[PDB]
Amino acid sequence: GHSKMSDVKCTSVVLLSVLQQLRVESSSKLWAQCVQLHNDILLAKDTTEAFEKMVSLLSVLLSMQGAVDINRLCEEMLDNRATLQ
Repeated sequence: GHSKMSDVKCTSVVLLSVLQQLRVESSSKLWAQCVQLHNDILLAKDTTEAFEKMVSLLSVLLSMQGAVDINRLCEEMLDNRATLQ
């Protein structure tokens, strides 16, 4: 679809918990939509264009599934970005 496998081998429980907390399907892009987007923060161009991606997942998930822990991943991967700049 979009280039290749954006590293969808369940990196960090900080995504995964918040998906399995509801009803996520491995089979449905939704699983991967979070798993890969984590990396794509630290692998973003810059700071601003990193968290710009994460602020576009929490709203997509919580609309479909109403998760709670969705800010945990953000305040991890944003801070692991900021340490690099």
